[PDB]
Amino acid sequence: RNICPIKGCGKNFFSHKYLVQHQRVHSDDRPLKCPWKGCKMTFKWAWSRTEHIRVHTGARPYVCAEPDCGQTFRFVSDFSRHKRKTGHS
DNA sequence: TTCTCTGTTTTG
DNA sequence: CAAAACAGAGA
Ligand SMILES: [Mg+2]
Ligand SMILES: [Zn+2]
Ligand SMILES: [Zn+2]
Ligand SMILES: [Zn+2]
Repeated sequence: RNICPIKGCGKNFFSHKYLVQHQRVHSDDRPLKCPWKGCKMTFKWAWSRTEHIRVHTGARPYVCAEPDCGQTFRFVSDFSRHKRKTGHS
């Protein structure tokens, strides 16, 4: 059990290493930056930054493999929701 | 609806 | 292992 000390947080984590990284939730630094030209967005989590760049490019890399489905997604959560909903993969 | 945040899982 | 990615929730 690795429990967060702070405030009215106190949730526990599968791991101690993640408990340490979790602390960025209760700090205000947003050290990751958007590499797009003159976008001022900043982040704490690298995955947010990765998905975010697709708003700039328009990409839709998540492609449903179900025969004849044909659907594509910009964001992994959406792709997971659709599999969940539908049963594809 | 689009998208970001984050705890856990997968990949390398 | 650490980094990348997922899956879920929900702003
Ligand atoms: Mg920039
Ligand atoms: Zn906490
Ligand atoms: Zn940006
Ligand atoms: Zn599908």
